[PDB]
Amino acid sequence: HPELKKIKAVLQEYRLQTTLQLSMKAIQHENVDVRIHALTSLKETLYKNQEKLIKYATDSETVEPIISQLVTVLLKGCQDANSQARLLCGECLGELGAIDPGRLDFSTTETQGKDFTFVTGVEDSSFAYGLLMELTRAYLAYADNSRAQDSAAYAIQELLSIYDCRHQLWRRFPEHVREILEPHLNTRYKSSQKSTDWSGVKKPIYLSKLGSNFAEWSASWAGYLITKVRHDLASKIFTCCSIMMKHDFKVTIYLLPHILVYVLLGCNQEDQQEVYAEIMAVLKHDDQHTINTQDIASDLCQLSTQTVFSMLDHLTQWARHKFQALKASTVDYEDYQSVTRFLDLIPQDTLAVASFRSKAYTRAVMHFESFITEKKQNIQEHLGFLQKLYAAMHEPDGVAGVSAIRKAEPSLKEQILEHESLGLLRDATACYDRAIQLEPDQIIHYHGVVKSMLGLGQLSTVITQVNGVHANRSEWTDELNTYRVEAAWKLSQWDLVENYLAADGKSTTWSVRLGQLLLSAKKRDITAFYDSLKLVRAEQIVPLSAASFERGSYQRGYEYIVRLHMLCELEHSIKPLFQHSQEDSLNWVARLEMTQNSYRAKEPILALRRALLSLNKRPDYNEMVGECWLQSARVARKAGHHQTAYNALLNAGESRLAELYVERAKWLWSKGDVHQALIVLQKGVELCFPENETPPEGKNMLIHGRAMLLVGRFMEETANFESNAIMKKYKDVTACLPEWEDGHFYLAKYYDKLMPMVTDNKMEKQGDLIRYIVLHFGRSLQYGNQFIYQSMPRMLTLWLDYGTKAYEWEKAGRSDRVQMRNDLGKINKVITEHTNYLAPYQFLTAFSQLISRICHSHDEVFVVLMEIIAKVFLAYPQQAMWMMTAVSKSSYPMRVNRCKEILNKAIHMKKSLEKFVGDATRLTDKLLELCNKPVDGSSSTLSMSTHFKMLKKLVEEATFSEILIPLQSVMIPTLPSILGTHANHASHEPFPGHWAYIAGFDDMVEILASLQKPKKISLKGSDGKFYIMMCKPKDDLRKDCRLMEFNSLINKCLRKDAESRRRELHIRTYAVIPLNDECGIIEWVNNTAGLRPILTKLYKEKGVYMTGKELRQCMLPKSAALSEKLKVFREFLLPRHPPIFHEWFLRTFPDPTSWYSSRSAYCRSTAVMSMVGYILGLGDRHGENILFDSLTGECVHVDFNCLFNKGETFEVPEIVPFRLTHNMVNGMGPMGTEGLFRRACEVTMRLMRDQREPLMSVLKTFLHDPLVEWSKPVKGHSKAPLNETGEVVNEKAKTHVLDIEQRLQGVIKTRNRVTGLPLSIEGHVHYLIQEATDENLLCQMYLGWTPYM
Amino acid sequence: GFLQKLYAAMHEPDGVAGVSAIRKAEPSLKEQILEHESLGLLRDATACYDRAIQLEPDQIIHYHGVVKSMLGLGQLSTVITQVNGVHANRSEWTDELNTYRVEAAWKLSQWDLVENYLAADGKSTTWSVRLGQLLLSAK
Amino acid sequence: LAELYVERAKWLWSKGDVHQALIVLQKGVELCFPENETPPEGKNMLIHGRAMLLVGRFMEETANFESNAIMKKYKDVTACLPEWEDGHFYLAKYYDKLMPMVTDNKMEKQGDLIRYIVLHFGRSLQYGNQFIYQSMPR
Ligand SMILES: C[C@@H]1COCCN1c1cc([C@]2(O)C[C@H]3CC[C@@H](C2)O3)c2cnn(-c3cc[nH]n3)c2n1
Repeated sequence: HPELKKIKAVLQEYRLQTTLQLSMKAIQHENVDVRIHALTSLKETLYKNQEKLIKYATDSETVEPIISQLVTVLLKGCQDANSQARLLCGECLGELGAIDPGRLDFSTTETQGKDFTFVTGVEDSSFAYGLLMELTRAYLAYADNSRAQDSAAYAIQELLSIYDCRHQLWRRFPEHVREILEPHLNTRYKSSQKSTDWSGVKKPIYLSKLGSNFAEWSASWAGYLITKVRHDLASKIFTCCSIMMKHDFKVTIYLLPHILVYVLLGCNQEDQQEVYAEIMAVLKHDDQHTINTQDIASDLCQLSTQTVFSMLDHLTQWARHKFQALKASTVDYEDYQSVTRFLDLIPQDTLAVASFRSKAYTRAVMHFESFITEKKQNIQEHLGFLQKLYAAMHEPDGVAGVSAIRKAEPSLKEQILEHESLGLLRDATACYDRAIQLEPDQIIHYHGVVKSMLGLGQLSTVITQVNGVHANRSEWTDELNTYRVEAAWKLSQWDLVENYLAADGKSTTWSVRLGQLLLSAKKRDITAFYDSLKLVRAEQIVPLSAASFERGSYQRGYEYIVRLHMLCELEHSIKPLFQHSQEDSLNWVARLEMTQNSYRAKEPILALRRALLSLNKRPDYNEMVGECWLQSARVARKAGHHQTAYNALLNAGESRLAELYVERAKWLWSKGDVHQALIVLQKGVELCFPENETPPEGKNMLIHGRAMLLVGRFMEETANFESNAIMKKYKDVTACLPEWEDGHFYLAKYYDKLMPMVTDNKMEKQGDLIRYIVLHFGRSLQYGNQFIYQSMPRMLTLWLDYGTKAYEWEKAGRSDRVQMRNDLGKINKVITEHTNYLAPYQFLTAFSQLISRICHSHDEVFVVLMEIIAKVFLAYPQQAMWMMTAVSKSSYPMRVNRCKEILNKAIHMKKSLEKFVGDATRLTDKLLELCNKPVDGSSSTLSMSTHFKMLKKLVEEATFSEILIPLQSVMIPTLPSILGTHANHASHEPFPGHWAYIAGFDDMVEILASLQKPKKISLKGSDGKFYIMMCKPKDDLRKDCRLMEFNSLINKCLRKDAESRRRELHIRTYAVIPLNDECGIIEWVNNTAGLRPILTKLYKEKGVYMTGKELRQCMLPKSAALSEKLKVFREFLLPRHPPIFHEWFLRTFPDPTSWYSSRSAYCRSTAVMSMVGYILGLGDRHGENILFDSLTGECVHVDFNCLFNKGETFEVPEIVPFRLTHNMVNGMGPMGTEGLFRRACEVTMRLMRDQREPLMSVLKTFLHDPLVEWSKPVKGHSKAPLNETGEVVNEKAKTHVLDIEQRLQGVIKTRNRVTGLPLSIEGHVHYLIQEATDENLLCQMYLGWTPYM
Repeated sequence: GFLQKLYAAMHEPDGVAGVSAIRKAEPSLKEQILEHESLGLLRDATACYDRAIQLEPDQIIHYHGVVKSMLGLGQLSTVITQVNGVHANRSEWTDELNTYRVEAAWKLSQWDLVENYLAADGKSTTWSVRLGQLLLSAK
Repeated sequence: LAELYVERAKWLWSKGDVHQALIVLQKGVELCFPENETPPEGKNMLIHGRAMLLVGRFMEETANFESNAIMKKYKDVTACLPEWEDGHFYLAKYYDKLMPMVTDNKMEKQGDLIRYIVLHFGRSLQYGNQFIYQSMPR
C-alpha cells in the first residue's frame, strides 16, 4: 500500500535480494493467509525483476545462494496443505523457471530430516505427549458431537491421572494444549460410552462385515487386541482410548503400532497367531480381485496396507532398539523373541507384493531386498517382479541393471520394459509392433507404438495412425486420443485440435490439457483460458507435492518443474494476445540456458515455444519458429539420438539461416563421418557467405565466425588438410571475431598441437611459438571462461617451462641462450599484459599451480609470477593466504624466501593486508604448534584452554583480523557462465555465499587413534555455527590439497550438464589445507565413520569376530603359492566374514523411503569415487580410509597419499583398481554390482572420456607440481631441492601422464602379448568390476587392506 | 533437378548421389525425398515423408512413401493400421495404398485380412497384390 | 538353441558394441550348450563350435582378455569341431599374431611356433577353401 514508508522506516530501525529474503521468511510463516499475500507479492516481484533474476540465475554455473534458498522453500510450499498456496507456488516455481538442478545447490538447504525420537512405549513420556496431541488435534473438532467431546475428555482423565505433574512433563505440554486439558485437569469424569466386547465377533475382522469399513476395522481389531493384551496399565490406556477410537481413525493410526507392541509383550501363542492371520488377511486382500462393495473396500485396502506398514515399521524399529537394550532381562529377551518371531512370521516377499499393490515402491524394494538376501531365494525366479518395481520407480539404472543379471532370455514383455526405461525409440517401435503381432488384443502396445512415433516427430503419421485403431476399436479412441491431441497442436492445426478436444473432454492427460489451453488461446476465451490454466498448474503440483520430500527432491520432480516453467512461459506468452501495449517480459533466449542440458527437459519446452510462436503471428514469427526447430535439433544432437535431431533439421530448413548449415554439419559430425560433414559445411558456407561479399554485420558475422571455426575444427581430424591450411582458417576466424573465447582458444590449441612436431621438441626454437600460444590463450580468456581449465593451466605450464629451460641453458652457457633470453622476455611481457587485462579470479583458478612454481629458477620469470600472485592476493586475500601459508611455513629455505617476497610485495601493495597476514601467520603458527604437540599420555580429549592458551587467546583479541575458515565451499572458485556476467566480468563474484570467520574454538579437542594421532578441533564460526577440523600430523597435504582441487573440478563437470546429475553423482570434496609440509588441517565431514569400524561393529552385534591371532594365522609370506593363498582366504576369511553391510543400511536408515534414496546414493557415490580413483591411480584404499555419510549414504575417501599406482611400489602390490570387496557388494543390494553401480560407473567414465582435455590438462600440472615430495624427503643433511632449486621433479611424471591419459582413453595395456589394444568403451567398466570382485586378486592383498572385510 | 528426375527414373542411384553432391543450392524437400529413395535409407526417408505429408496433405505419393517405409522397417501391423487410418481419412486413396495393406497381411499371415483387402481392392499390378492373390488362393 | 544368441552377437559386433556382443554370446553359450553336458547333436555341435569361434574372435578384438585364454578358446573350437576351415584357420591366425610377441621377434625361438602355425593353417585349408587366399600364402 502507499503509506507503508514510515513502517518500513521503523522496521529498518529495528533491522532486490533483500526483498527476496523477506518474502522467504514470509513464506516460512505459519499463517496461510500471510503466505497467500507473500507468494502473490513474490510472483509479482519475479515477473518485475525477471531481467535481474535471469542475471542472478545464469551469471555463473551456480546460481546465487538466495535463489537456491528460494527454490528450496518454494518446494517446501508444495508440501503445504492449502491448495491455493501450492497452485500459487506452481506459479512461484514456473516464474523463476526450471533451473538446471546442477546450477542449484541444496547441500546447505537439504539439511533437514532429524527424524529420530523413537516412541517405543506408551508408558514412556514420548508416547504420553503424542497421545496428548492425539487427544487435542481433533478434540478441537469433537466439540460438535457431545459423546465425541466427552470421550476425549474422559481419556484426558486416564492420561492425566498417570501423567499429572505438579513438573517437567507438565511444562512439555503446550500452554494452549494444557489449557485444553485445564477444564479436565483432574476433575473426575464418567465414561462416555458403553463397553462392547470385540472378541465375540467371528475372526478375521478384516474380511467379514467389520473390516469392510476402514475406521470400523481399525476400532474393532484394536478393541480385540485390547482384550488380548496383558499389561494392565496398557489395558487401561487402551480402554480409555477405545471410546476415542469409535469417533476418529487417527487415534487408531497413532496407537495401533504400540497396541500391537503391547500385544507381542503379553499374548498367548494362538492370540499371536490370530493377529498374524489378520495381518496376512490385510496383505493378501487385493481390492481389485475381491468382489464386494467398493469405495470403502478399495480405500480400506489402501489405508490398511498403509497403516499396517506404519505399525510394522514401528515394530521393526521396536525390535532394533530392543536388541539395543539387550546390548544395554529375561522378560526383555522374551519380548525380543516374540517380536522377532512375529516379524519373521510375515513373509517379506508378501510385504513387497502388498506394498507394490499399494504403490509404496521404495517400501517394496526394501522389503524384497531383505527378502531375497535373508530367505536365500534364487534371484532369477523373482526377476520380472524386480524389473516391474524398478520400472514403476522410473529408475532406469535398476532395469538395465536387472538385464545384466538375467540368465534366461528376456521375455517379450520384459523386452518392452527395457525399451521403455532406457530410451532407444528406433528399436522400441519395432518391439512394440512385434508385441502387437503376437498380442493385438492388448492396448498398452498400441499406446507404445503411437508414443515412439510421437517422439521421432512423425506427427502427421501419428494422427493418421490413431484413427486406424479408432476405426478398428472406437472404445480405444478416447484413451488413445491424448496422443492424437498432442500431434494436433504440435502440428498447430487448431481446427483438428478442436475436433479432438470436442471429441473427448474426459481425458486429463498432460498433452490433452496443453491442447485445451492452446485451443482456448486461439479462440480468445480469457476466463476459461485462465480457469484451465489454474487447473493444469494445480494438476502438475499434485505429483510434485509427494516428490518434494527433501531427498534430492528437486531433481526427481524436475520433469514436473519443467511443466511449471512450461505453463509460466505459456501464460506470459498469451496475456499479450488477450490484452491486444503489454509485452512479455520473458527472455526466452536465456530462459533456456537455465534448463537442464538434456533432451527430456529442453524438448517439451521448445515444443510449446513453437506452438506459441504459431499462435502469436509476428512478421519475424516464421524464422523464430525456425530458430526454435534449430535449437531442438541442437539439443537432440547433444543428447545422443540423432533421428529426432535430423527431423527437426528438416522442419527448420524452410527458415533461411546460415546456422542451419552449421547445425547440419555438427549433426553429421556427431554421427562420425567428418568428411561428409565438412563437405556439407563448405557447401553451406559458400551459399550463405559468398567470399565476394564480406559478412561483417549483425548476427551474420557471428554465425560466419562460428561456421569458419567449425571448418577449422573439422580440418584437424581428416589428415589430408595441410597444417598451414588449418592455420589460415583459425587466423581468419580470429580476424572475424576478435572478442570471442572459442576462436583464440582453439587456435592456441592447434598451435600447441603443432609445436612439438614442428620444432622437433627443441625448446630453443619454440620461443616465438610459445609467444603466439600464450598471446591467443590469454586473449581467449579475456572474452570468456568456457575453457579456462584447458587454457590457463596450459598457458602457465608452457610459460614457466620455457622460463626454466632458458635459465638452464643460461647455465649451460650455450649459444642459443641469448636469443632465447629475449624471447623469454617477450613471453613474460605477454604474460604481464594478460595479467593487466585479465580478472584476478581467472588466475584464482589453478592458483595452486601458480604457487607450485614460485621456486622457479629464473628471477625475472619469478618477478612476473610475483606480479600475478600478488594480484590474486590483493583481490582475494583470505582464499589466497590459506593455500599460501603452507609455503610460508615450509622447510625449504628458498621456498620460504620466495613466500616472504610475495607477501612483502602484497603488503607493499595494500596496507590492511599487512594486518591480515600478520594475524593469519600467527594463527597458522599456533595451529601448527597444536598439530605438532605430542598427545598428553593417552587422554582422548584435551582442553585447548589448558594446553594451547595462546591459541584461544589469539582469536579472542578484537584486533585479530577475521580469518575465513577454510571450507571447500569457499576455497573453490565459481566461474561465470559463457553469457551474461562475462560480458561485464572482472566484477564477477567468484565466492558467492556467506563467508564464515574464525570467532573461536571449542575448548574440547578430540584425539583419534592412529600411528600418528590426529587432533580434532572445532571452530566456532562468526555466524555461530561450529565446523570440526582435524590436524594430520605427518602427511604432505600439498598432494592431497591439489587432488582435492581436482576433485572439485570434477564435481564441476559432474554436478551440472549431464545425465549424471539425475543419479546425483557427486564426489565428496572436503577442504584439505596444508599448514606446513608436515602438518595439514582437513575439513571434517560430519556424521561419518570408517568402513572397518562400521563392519567390526556389525560383526560384534552378530558376536562373530575373527581374532587378531587368527589374523596372524591368515597372513602368509609372499613366496607362498598364490593358489594356496586363495584357498586360505576362501576357507577362513570368507566364512568368518559374511557380508553384513545391508544390516548397517537397515539400521542407520530405517525409514524405507530414506533407506532406498540413501543406499541408491551409496552405489552412485562409491561408483563415482572408485572410477575417479581408477583413472587417478588412487591406491592404499584400505577398509579404514573409505568412510560413509551416516545421513545420506555417500562415501568419503581419505588419505590420498598413495597416488598414481604408488601402491605398486608398496611391498605388497596393490593389484585391484579400487576397494570393492564382497561386503561392499552386498550393501549395493542383491543385484550386486550389475545394478546401479555399473550403470553409475558407466556414466562417470563417459564423462571422463568427454572432459579428457580439461581434466588431463589440470592433472598434467598436478603431476608436475614440484612442491609435493614425490619421493620421501632427503634428510636435512642434503635437501632434496638442494635449497637452490626449492623444487623436486618427478622422474615418473611423464610415465604417470601417459598412463593416466591411457586410462582415460580406455586402452588397458594389460597383456604384454595382446598389442593391438583397441580402446574399450564401457566394457572398460565391466573389466574394472571384474577386476575388483575377483577373489584371486583380492587375496594377494595384504590383510592391512582387509580384503575379507 | 531435371537431371535428378532422370537419373532416378533410369534407376541409377549413383547419378542421384552425384546430382546431390553437385548442388550448390539447398535441396528442396521433394529433391530430398528423391535422394532418400535413391540412397535407400529408411528412417530419414520416413522423416522426410512425414514432413511432406504435413506440407502437402492432399498427396498420395508422400503417404505411399511413408507406408512403404513402414513396411520396409517390418512394422507390419503398424503398416496395416496406418493404411486403415488413411482409408478412414480418404476412402479414395485406399485403392492406391491397398497393396501395402495386403503385403503386410500376407506377411503377418492374417489370411482373413488378406482376403478382405483383396475383395475391396480392384485389379492391381503390384507384385504384392498378385502375391497375396496367389497365397490366399493357396490357403 | 543358441542360433538366435549367436546371430544377435554378430549383430552387436557389427554395430560396434563389441563388449555387449561378447557378453551376450557368453550368456548364450552358457544358457544353451551349458558346460555341464556337451552338445551331443551334430547340428548343436556345429552351432556350439560357431559360438566358441565367435567368442574367440570377439575376445581377440578386445584387449582385456589374456592371450592364454584366447589360445584356449581357439583350441576348444578346434576340438569341438575338428572338420571346419574356420576354427583351425582363425587359431592359426591368432597364433600368427601372437608369435612376434612371444618369440620377441627372434626367428630362432619362432621354430615350434611356426610349426604349430603351419600345421593349423594346413589343417584349415584341408577342410575348406574360404581362406585359401589368406591361408596358403601365409
Ligand atoms: C572423515 C574424516 C574427517 O573428514 C575428513 C576426512 N577424514 C579423515 C579421516 C581419516 C581417519 O579416519 C583414517 C584413519 C582412522 C583414524 C584416522 C583418521 O586414521 C583420515 C586419514 N587420512 N585422512 C586424510 C589425509 C588427507 N586428507 N584426509 C583422513 N581424513
